Amino acid sequence: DKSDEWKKNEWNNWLIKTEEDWKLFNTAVENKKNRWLEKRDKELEVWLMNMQNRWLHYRENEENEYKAEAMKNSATWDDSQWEQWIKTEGKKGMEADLKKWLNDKETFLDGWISKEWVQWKNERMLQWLSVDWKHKEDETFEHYKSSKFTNVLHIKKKKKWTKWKERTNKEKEEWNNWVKGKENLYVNNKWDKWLKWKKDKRALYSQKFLTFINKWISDKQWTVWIEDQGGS
Repeated sequence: DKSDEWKKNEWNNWLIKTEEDWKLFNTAVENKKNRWLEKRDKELEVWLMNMQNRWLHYRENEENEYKAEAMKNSATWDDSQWEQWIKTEGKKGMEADLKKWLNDKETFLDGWISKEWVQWKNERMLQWLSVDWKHKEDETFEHYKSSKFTNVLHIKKKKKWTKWKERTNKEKEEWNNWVKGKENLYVNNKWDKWLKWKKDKRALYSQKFLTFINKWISDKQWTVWIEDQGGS
């Protein structure tokens, strides 16, 4: 039925609407990312409260290499050696736990956002490829050499095949260029807000660790660890 020029214009209008629809998708993604980051504020605050409470005790059902490394000296260490340990190895363990918490959240974020983009791109592509006249011409020309060549000699190509191949080639190139202009937002993406959030939380929580360590020392909290482990 329809001419090659009509089919070109149908693609042009479809790409315009796709760019418009992308703006709504991107706004929804940004809103979801911002709300996710807000919820990490709450989760990090809860995480710190739980970690601090865990450092108050060393019950016999706990397996912890850091606490064992200190407690194998618990018969011989004076106060100054407990203080030196918590300020060096104690803080190093708290910093390592926070580092892996942040890496875990970064891993989830990248997988979640990248998969939403993969899904959206494909939903878009399926919408175009399943258009009735588009699916029809693609089935006609992709699978049969009968529709490509004028006769069994397989020399001269049919005019309509050439029109289809040239049109679909250029539209695939346009689509690929459009996708590559947006892909960096979701794939291997550097989210500056998350990077600044990580650096700010590391600095704040490092000082929170030091404040907690000072209280642990002032309360001689290792005496509770010893009693938890059976000591008198």
